[PDB]
Amino acid sequence: LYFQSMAAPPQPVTHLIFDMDGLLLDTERLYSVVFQEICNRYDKKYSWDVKSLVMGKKALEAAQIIIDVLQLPMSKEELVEESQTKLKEVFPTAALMPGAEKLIIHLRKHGIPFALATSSRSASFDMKTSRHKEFFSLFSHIVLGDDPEVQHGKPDPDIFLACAKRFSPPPAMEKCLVFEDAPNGVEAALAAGMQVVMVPDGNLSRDLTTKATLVLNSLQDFQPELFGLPSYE
Ligand SMILES: [Cl-]
Ligand SMILES: [Cl-]
Ligand SMILES: [Cl-]
Ligand SMILES: [Cl-]
Ligand SMILES: [K+]
Repeated sequence: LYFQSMAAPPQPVTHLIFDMDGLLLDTERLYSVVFQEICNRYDKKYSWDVKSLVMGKKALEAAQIIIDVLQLPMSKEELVEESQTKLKEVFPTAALMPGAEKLIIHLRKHGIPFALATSSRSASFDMKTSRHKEFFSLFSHIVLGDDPEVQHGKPDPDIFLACAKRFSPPPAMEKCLVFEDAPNGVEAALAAGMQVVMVPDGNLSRDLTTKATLVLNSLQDFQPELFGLPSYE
């Protein structure tokens, strides 16, 4: 097992937090399919560079940027309406990412506590997980993007602080390990005082991956013994 990089020596952890979108489920592929279908109509390419400019943006804000840079003729409100309508139809087809099932089973076997955090709210969470209820029931608890204790989204640490505090009994933040795909979540994890494993899209510039404790090509390359957890049998 090979890593792409390490920012700092791994410290032992007791509790794990997984971001859902992009890391556990292939939702980024679904966004790209849908935006690409729309852009096709205008002979425009929803490219990696364009995606990168709307990473971490709310839907209206992302829509306005796509419209500007691709010179699309619709309003941001119309693009949001169309894309969210199509995403509602494709979300339930979300697939678990490579290595996710293996790692969760391993954590359950060894009684390692783990939980789920996500920027998605209820409606999208329910659609995206609709065919994976058994897998999602394995997590200790789930914190959604609309959670009462989350005042601010990523890159603010709130989502991961709330997630750590919901464990009974709660650990020290420093004993928690976050799994993320996106730079906004890496920054949030670090600002929460936690270590972070990043599994970024292979197109993401390496300059945006430099802060994460550990960067991997796939969750399949995760070696739990680097953070003081039991190694795979
Ligand atoms: Cl692309
Ligand atoms: Cl939004
Ligand atoms: Cl949402
Ligand atoms: Cl916010
Ligand atoms: K994410």
